[PDB]
Order: sequence, then structure tokens, then C-alpha cells
Amino acid sequence: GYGYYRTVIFSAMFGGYSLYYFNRKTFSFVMPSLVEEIPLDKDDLGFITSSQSAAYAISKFVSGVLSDQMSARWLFSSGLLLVGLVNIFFAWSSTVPVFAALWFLNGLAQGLGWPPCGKVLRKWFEPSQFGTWWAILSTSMNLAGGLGPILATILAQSYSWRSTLALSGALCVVVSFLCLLLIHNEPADVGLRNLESTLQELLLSPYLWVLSTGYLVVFGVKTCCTDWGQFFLIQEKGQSALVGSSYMSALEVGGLVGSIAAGYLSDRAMAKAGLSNYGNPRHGLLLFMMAGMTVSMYLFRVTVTSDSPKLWILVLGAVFGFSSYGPIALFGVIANESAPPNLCGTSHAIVGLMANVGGFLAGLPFSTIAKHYSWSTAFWVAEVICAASTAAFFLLRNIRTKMG
Amino acid sequence: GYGYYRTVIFSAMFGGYSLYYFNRKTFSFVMPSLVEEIPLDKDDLGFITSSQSAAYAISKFVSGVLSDQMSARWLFSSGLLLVGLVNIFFAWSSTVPVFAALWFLNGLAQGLGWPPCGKVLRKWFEPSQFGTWWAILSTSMNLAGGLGPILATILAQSYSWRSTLALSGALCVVVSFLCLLLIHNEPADVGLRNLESTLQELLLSPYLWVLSTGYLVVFGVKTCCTDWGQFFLIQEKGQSALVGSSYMSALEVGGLVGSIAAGYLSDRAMAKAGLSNYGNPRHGLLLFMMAGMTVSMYLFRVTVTSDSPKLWILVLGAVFGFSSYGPIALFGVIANESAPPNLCGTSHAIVGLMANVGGFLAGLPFSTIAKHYSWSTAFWVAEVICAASTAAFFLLRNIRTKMG
Ligand SMILES: CCCCCCCCCCC(CCCCCCCCCC)(CO[C@H]1O[C@@H](CO)[C@H](O[C@@H]2O[C@@H](CO)[C@H](O)[C@@H](O)[C@@H]2O)[C@@H](O)[C@@H]1O)CO[C@H]1O[C@@H](CO)[C@H](O[C@@H]2O[C@@H](CO)[C@H](O)[C@@H](O)[C@@H]2O)[C@@H](O)[C@H]1O
Ligand SMILES: CCCCCCCCCCC(CCCCCCCCCC)(CO[C@H]1O[C@@H](CO)[C@H](O[C@@H]2O[C@@H](CO)[C@H](O)[C@@H](O)[C@@H]2O)[C@@H](O)[C@@H]1O)CO[C@H]1O[C@@H](CO)[C@H](O[C@@H]2O[C@@H](CO)[C@H](O)[C@@H](O)[C@@H]2O)[C@@H](O)[C@H]1O
Ligand SMILES: CCCCCCCCCCC(CCCCCCCCCC)(CO[C@H]1O[C@@H](CO)[C@H](O[C@@H]2O[C@@H](CO)[C@H](O)[C@@H](O)[C@@H]2O)[C@@H](O)[C@@H]1O)CO[C@H]1O[C@@H](CO)[C@H](O[C@@H]2O[C@@H](CO)[C@H](O)[C@@H](O)[C@@H]2O)[C@@H](O)[C@H]1O
Ligand SMILES: CCCCCCCCCCC(CCCCCCCCCC)(CO[C@H]1O[C@@H](CO)[C@H](O[C@@H]2O[C@@H](CO)[C@H](O)[C@@H](O)[C@@H]2O)[C@@H](O)[C@@H]1O)CO[C@H]1O[C@@H](CO)[C@H](O[C@@H]2O[C@@H](CO)[C@H](O)[C@@H](O)[C@@H]2O)[C@@H](O)[C@H]1O
Repeated sequence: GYGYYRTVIFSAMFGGYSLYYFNRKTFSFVMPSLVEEIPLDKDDLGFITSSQSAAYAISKFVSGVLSDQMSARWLFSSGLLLVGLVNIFFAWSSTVPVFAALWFLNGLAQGLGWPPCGKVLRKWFEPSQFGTWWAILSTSMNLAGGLGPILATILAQSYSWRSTLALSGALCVVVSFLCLLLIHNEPADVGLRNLESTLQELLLSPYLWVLSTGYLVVFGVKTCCTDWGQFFLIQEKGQSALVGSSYMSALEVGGLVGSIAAGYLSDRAMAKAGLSNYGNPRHGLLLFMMAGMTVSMYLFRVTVTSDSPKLWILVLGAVFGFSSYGPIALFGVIANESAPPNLCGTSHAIVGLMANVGGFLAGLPFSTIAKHYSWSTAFWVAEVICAASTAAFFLLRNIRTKMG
Repeated sequence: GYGYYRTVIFSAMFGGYSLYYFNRKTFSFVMPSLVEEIPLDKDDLGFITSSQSAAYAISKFVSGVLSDQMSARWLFSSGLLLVGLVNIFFAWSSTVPVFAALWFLNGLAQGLGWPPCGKVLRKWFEPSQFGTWWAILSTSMNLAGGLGPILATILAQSYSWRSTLALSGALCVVVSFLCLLLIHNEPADVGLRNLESTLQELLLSPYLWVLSTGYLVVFGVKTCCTDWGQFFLIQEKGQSALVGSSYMSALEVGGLVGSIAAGYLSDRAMAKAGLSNYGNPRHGLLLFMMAGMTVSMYLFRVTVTSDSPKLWILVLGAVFGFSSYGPIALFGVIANESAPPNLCGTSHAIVGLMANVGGFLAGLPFSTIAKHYSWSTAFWVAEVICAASTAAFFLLRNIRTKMG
């Protein structure tokens, strides 16, 4: 049955992705115990995390490019097995260089997880049910990250820090075999079906670069606000050290809610509306959320004094999180849906690369501008850039959409 | 006349490239005066240099890829004009963010200089005279860098720091028009001649990846030695603070001599020997210099005690510089010569990217290994890697050379 097969594939995917993220964050989970056992300074942890991040970025781009030439099931299982083996080996090392070398292969293996999931979802689900399940897998990753630390410390205070990593690796290996056994690549491999534009022609379309610039701006603004909102609130507004934590929590909760709601409403709008070679039914929600993000930025910058109630700050944070985390999922869904049946990964790898460079831009120059002039000037610059981007995106709404 | 036209093109190229490098390094040349005028801390200078370096790397790759679709003369002149304009605008600014934003466009413009020169050299010169002139252009860059500082401080102590940059920009604009007028793209544009493998077929050849890995190892080892030789000599050998400076000077001089000699001897060997689809006449010198580099590394690591004469240290530094700076030029020449008549830039951009990642590897993990274990262990690791690479390169000598 279609429902039975979809349920089985979805359950296996959910479990695999949750284990992926747990084993990504296990070192940060268990850091205090190994710090107590073998002392480390602040440089070693940063070096290890930096190596993992660089490996993750490079692998992610490469596996996104290559995911259209190899089977999704084998890619998923191999990545999970390598992640488990790397964790098991990490459990039996006691020197920084070996730690940092083992945490690089971890990023390389982690880069292989999502593109197979995206391809299987696209080939198994109808285009009117392809933003809901995307967001639900994102929430699977969120749930794994949220439930990680509590169980991690609960288990670590009981036995040790070395046993937890080995147990996680063994569980990853077992679940890798289970997912290999359970996941099906295509409906044709069972007896159903739910249904050429070379790379040179794909790269010669303007929609790809429009989406890349949109992702640039959205990710950069989100990173700027997430990284420096507490700093702005503490050093210029005059608030305490708990209002920042509450504002971050509200931002995260509102962002999760906004991602799910954006996916569902966009899928409903696409199902309701028709299809044509020009335009996209998913653009209205994207433009609305962009405008909401800009308005919330302006309100937070201007109408938050030293005597503002805490409820107002929480409301502003929630609204910005909603309107900033919706469009990210929308771009991720669109860059893969509005592509030929092949080259889906190659239509998303470039977008991820733009996200990385936008993160670097949100990191260094924003901080130096804030240090020199002020935080108000830096946030004003970010808001002006976002408003200009939104205006350009609205001006370029009805364009050649289907690339190829 | 062939000689007259070659002389004119060579002179214009030499002048253009020398001005390119002078305007690359002018800020480092004139830094003390502007530091005295407007105080700066150590973070701002690093930020500016980092922005320029990142822009240079990205532009270099992009312009190497794109240099086969646009005219070399126009690319050269446009790059020089933009460099001059950027310097002129930099002369009229007084704040760090604007400085760092203007020093990014400088890197973007600088990335456009060399690939047009390489294409013109390949299309104008015979393959038996294409390693000598390559090395001579490299020495043009070296001469510009060497004669920069003296003239820079001599002029800066006279008038100001603001006038020097404007004068350099104006000179760059004038020389840009002169080079636009003088450089000829092809011999067919005058009435002579001195004489399809798509990118997908080009990327499916093993010679490209062999060359990429060789450049990886050579550049990484050279960067390791250049960066940490003084540290090793001072903190483990027990030598003074002037022996390191002498060792660096000997390394640089020996490297320049080795680059010129390697180019000349390799061109002579290729002219003497025949041509075939398998192998390359330029491999013997490359293997010999690789072996010399490994032997010199071992001798410097082992046979240099706290009582070694300074002449021995100078000799070892000169030999390593020779044997390390030869192969870099050899790889640069080969990756462009042993390529189809098109895609020459695309056959060198990947090699440059590998050089960048090898530089990062030589930078961070080598330093952390040296900090944890010792400098001797780090240099032993580098020497072992170089020896293994040399053995693999010798084992893979006679292979499919002409890619396509
Ligand atoms: C084989 C590949 C051949 C070509 C490679 C290209 C260039 C080679 C290296 C370039 C590159 C990978 C290449 C990107 C994709 C390549 C795809 C293009 C294919 C071309 C066909 C690594 O290179 C940089 O990586 C930095 C690590 O951040 C290092 O900083 C070190 O750590 C610093 C502490 O922050 C200190 O300053 C110091 O400790 C070091 O300085 C740099 O020294 C290093 O140069 C840049 O990638 C970028 O990815 C992203 C996400 O990871 C990173 O963003 C952030 O990283 C972490 C915070 O750092 C966060 O955790 C992460 O959340 C965040 O997102 C970037 O930072 C950067 O990593
Ligand atoms: C089919 C449906 C699927 C089910 C999904 C539902 C479950 C999702 C909730 C999980 C959730 C919400 C918590 C509110 C719950 C109420 C919400 C109402 C609805 C749910 C009922 C818990 O998130 C927090 O949970 C806390 C408790 O563990 C942790 O505190 C710890 O406690 C200490 C030890 O006690 C520790 O020592 C200490 O380290 C912590 O202080 C926090 O670290 C964690 O952020 C969010 O988690 C997820 O959000 C994302 C945001 O992007 C976050 O990713 C971030 O991305 C970057 C930013 O873009 C950041 O740069 C990056 O850093 C980060 O990776 C993560 O946070 C992720 O995990
Ligand atoms: C639109 C492009 C879309 C994709 C971009 C890819 C990823 C985006 C950013 C990745 C990338 C450019 C991309 C490489 C080529 C891309 C071609 C691939 C095309 C794919 C189809 C910049 O990204 C890094 O650049 C570093 C600058 O070094 C920054 O470090 C900052 O500064 C630090 C102080 O050293 C501090 O830690 C701190 O102040 C910051 O942390 C990092 O924060 C930053 O992440 C990494 O490139 C690399 O190039 C080389 C040579 O320049 C650099 O090596 C060195 O740099 C200087 C010493 O640094 C030296 O002067 C230079 O002599 C030396 O060689 C590398 O360092 C790196 O720059
Ligand atoms: C058709 C033929 C063409 C003619 C070519 C011949 C001319 C070439 C000679 C120029 C030469 C040799 C000097 C010995 C001369 C005898 C040699 C015998 C033959 C010649 C007769 C002078 O080189 C030095 O000259 C000194 C005097 O200016 C400078 O000291 C300054 O003084 C203070 C102010 O007084 C200043 O305040 C202070 O900053 C300095 O201390 C040094 O900065 C400079 O290095 C070498 O220059 C060139 O070498 C390359 C090496 O790769 C170097 O590039 C490096 O690459 C990276 C490393 O891979 C490095 O990381 C990177 O940092 C660097 O970019 C540069 O050095 C480059 O410029």
C-alpha cells in the first residue's frame, strides 16, 4: 500500500536523521567529562569544532553535487555507518591532534545525510505534499538536538564519557543496517509509479541566481540577529542578562512554528492554484514573511527603549523568528522542486554555498562595523539591505521559473 | 617581425604585471605613515589583509575559469584600470570599514592579471620556449616586490602617504591605456600564425588530479618550512635571532635561482627530446628536485645541532629553496601546456584551489602538532609525507598525459 510504504520510509528517514544529528553534537554534549579527565584549553575545542565545520561544508557541497549519480539508500546507510565508526574510534583516543583528525571524517560523513532524503521525498511524494514533510524532517533534526543534552548528561553522570560514545556508535551501526533494509529508492522497485536538461543549460538560468541571492540575504540577516541580539540588548538598551535568554528562547520557538506553518500553507496554496511555466504559487508567502521580517527589525531597533515591557520584547522576538525561519525552508523547498527531474542536488548545492558565504559576511564585517560606529548603525545597515532585497524580489516575481 | 612583436608584447606584459604587484603591496608599503596619522590596532590591519586575500583567491579561481571566453587584452586592461581606481579611492578614505571594503575590490581586480598573460604566452611562443618566459614573468613580479619598499618609503618620507597612492593610481590608469594599445591577442590579428575536448571530458582525466596532489604536497611543505623555520631554529636548535634572517634570505635567493634554472633546463630537455601521447619530458627535473627537497629536509632536521657553523645552515637553506621553488614553476607550466588549446585556464584554476587548501593545511594543523608534541615531530611528519608523495609520483610517471 502507498500509505504503508510511505509510513515505513518516513519512519526510517526520521530515525536516521535524528541519529545523524545526535552523533554530530555528541562531543559538545559530553565535553565537560573529558575536560575534567584530560584538561584542555580554549584553543583545542575551537580547532576541533572548526575542522568539523569545514569538513561538513565541503562534504555537503560535494555530496549534493554527486547525489544524483548514486543510490540514495546506499548513500544514507554508508554515511550513517561511517558516522558510527568515527564516534567509536573517537571514544578510544586521548590526544588533541587525533581528536581533530577524527572530527574531520565525522563532518565528511555527516555531509552525506540530507540529499538522499530530499531525492527520496521528491520521487515518492506528490508536489502538493512536499513542503509539509520537508518541514517535518527539519523538526526531526530539531527534536534530536533538543532532546540530546538531557539524556546525554543523564547517561554521562552514571557510567563514564567513554562508554556513551561507543554505545552511540553501535546503535548507529545497527540502525544503519535497519535503514539499508527498510528504505526503498523508487516506487518502481515495488510495482508503482508517482511521476535531459544538462548542467550547462541549468546554470544558464536566472532563477537559480535569484534564489541564491535571496538565500544570501535571508541567512545573513538571521545570523546577524541571532548572534548579536543579546549584545545589542545588553550594551545599548540597558536590559538585564535574562531578557536576552528569554528573547532567544522565544526566537527559537517562533522559528520552529513559522517553519512548519510556512511549509503547510505554501503546500496548500500550491495545491489550490494551477501550474504554468511562468511564476510560482509559493512566492506570496515568501514575500509576506520577508516584509514581516523587515517590519519586525525596524520595530525592534526603534521602539525598544530602556523601559520597554518584557512581553513586548518577547513578542518582537517571536515575530522575527517566525518571519525569518519561514523563508529559509521555503527557499530550500523551491530550489529543489522547481528543477528538472535530475540535477536536484546540483540545484541546492549552490544555494548552500551562498548560505555559507552569507554567514561569513554576517559574522566578520558586521561585528567590525558595530565595534567602530555602534550596534544601531549595523542593524540599520542590515535592515536597509533586507528591505532593498525584498523590493528587488517583488520586482522580479513573474520570471522564467522552470530552469533547464 | 616576430622578434619585434614578441619584444613589444613582453615589455608591455612585464610593465603591467610589475604595476599589478606594486599596487597589491602599496598599503603594506605605506602603513606606518597612516598608522602615525590615524591610530589603528592590530585587528584592523589583519581584517583588511584577510579581506584582500579572500577576494584575491575567489577572483583568481573565477577569472581563471572565465579567461578562455573573453579577450586577454581587454581583461588585462580592465583589471589594471580597476586596480588604479581602487587605489585612488583608497587614498581619500579615513575609516576602517571603508578601508576594508575598498581592499576587497582590489583583490577582485588583482585576480584578473595572470591568466591573460598565460594565454597570450601560450598562443605566441613555441613549446620549446615556454618555461623560460614563464619564469621571467615570475621574476618580474619578484623584482616589483623587491624594489617596492625602498622607493615607497623614500617617496613617503618626502611628501605624504595620501599623494603616493593617487600618483600610483594615475600611473596605473596611463599604463592601462598603453597596454591596451600595445598588446596583441593572436598572431593572426597581424598576419602570422604559430599553431573540442569539453569540460566534462577534461575533468575525467587522472593527470589533472595527479598534478593537483603534487601541487598540494609541494606548496604545503614549502609553506611549512617558510613559516616555521625560524621558530624551529630559535626554540629548539638554540641559534640566535640573526641566523634565522640569514636563512630566510638564502632561502629566497636560492628559490629565485632555482625557479629560473628549472624553467630553462626543462625547456631545453623538452626541446631536445621527442613528443608522444604518453609521458612528459619535464618529469625528470621535477622528480630530481623533489628528491633534493626531501634530502635537504632530512639533513636540516637531523644534522643541525647547537654548534653547527652558520655556513652549513645557509647552504641547507639555499638547497631547500632551490629544490622547493623549482617544482612550483614546473607544475604551473605543465598544468597549462599539457592541456587542449582551449580550457587552459580551467586546467590551472583547480591547481590553484589545491594550493590554497594545502596552505591552510600547512598553517593550522602543523602549528597545533608542533605545539603539542614538538617541532621535530611536525617536521618529521612533513618530510615523511613529502617522501611518500615523491615515491607515488615516480610510480605514476608514464601515464595518460594529454587530457581531453
Ligand atoms: C577540497 C575542497 C577544494 C576547495 C575548497 C575551497 C577553499 C578551501 C577552504 C575554505 C573553507 C571550506 C570550503 C567551503 C566550501 C568549498 C566548496 C567549493 C568547491 C570548489 C569546486 C574552510 O577554510 C576556512 O575554514 C575556517 C573554519 O571556520 C578556518 O578558520 C579557523 O577556525 C576559526 C574559528 O571560527 C578561527 O579563525 C581559526 O580557528 C581558524 O582560522 C579558516 O582558517 C579556513 O581558511 C571555508 O568554509 C566555510 O564553511 C563554513 C561552514 O563550516 C564556516 O562557517 C562557520 O564555520 C565555523 C566557525 O568557524 C562554525 O562552526 C560554522 O557553524 C560556521 O558556519 C566557515 O568558517 C568556513 O569553514
Ligand atoms: C513531529 C514533530 C517533531 C517534534 C519537535 C518538537 C521539539 C522541538 C523543541 C526543541 C528546542 C525548543 C525548546 C522549547 C520547547 C517548546 C516548544 C513547543 C513545541 C514542542 C513541545 C530545544 O532547544 C533548546 O533546548 C534546551 C534544553 O536542552 C537546550 O539548553 C541546553 O541545556 C543544558 C543542559 O541542560 C546544556 O548544557 C546547554 O548547552 C543548553 O543550555 C538548548 O541548547 C536548546 O537550544 C529547539 O531545539 C532546536 O532549535 C534550533 C533552533 O535553530 C537550535 O539549533 C541551533 O541553530 C543555530 C541557530 O540558527 C544555533 O546557532 C545553534 O547553536 C543551534 O544548533 C537547537 O536548539 C535545536 O536543538
Ligand atoms: C563567492 C564564492 C562562492 C563560494 C566561496 C567558497 C567558500 C566561501 C569563503 C571561503 C574563503 C574563500 C574561498 C576560496 C576559493 C573559492 C572558490 C570555490 C568556488 C566554488 C564554485 C574565505 O573564507 C575565509 O577566509 C579567511 C581569510 O583567511 C577568514 O579568516 C579571517 O582572517 C583570519 C586571519 O588569517 C582570521 O582567522 C580572522 O581574521 C578571520 O577568520 C575566514 O573567516 C573565512 O571563513 C577561503 O579562501 C581561502 O583563500 C586563501 C588565500 O586568500 C586564504 O589563505 C590565506 O589567507 C590569508 C590569511 O588569512 C593570507 O593573506 C593569505 O596569504 C593566505 O593564502 C585562506 O585564509 C582563505 O581566505
Ligand atoms: C629579468 C630579471 C628580473 C630581475 C629580478 C632580480 C631581483 C629579485 C630580488 C628581490 C628579493 C631578493 C633580494 C636579494 C637580491 C640578490 C639576488 C641576486 C639576483 C638579483 C640581484 C628582495 O626581497 C626582499 O627585499 C628586501 C628589501 O626590500 C625586503 O626587506 C624589507 O625592507 C624594509 C624596508 O627597507 C621593509 O620595511 C621590510 O618590510 C622588509 O624587511 C624584503 O621584504 C624582501 O623580501 C626577493 O623579493 C621577492 O622574493 C619573494 C620570495 O618568494 C618574496 O615574496 C614572498 O613570498 C612569500 C614566501 O613564499 C612570503 O610569505 C611573502 O611575504 C612574500 O611576498 C618577496 O620578498 C618578493 O619581493
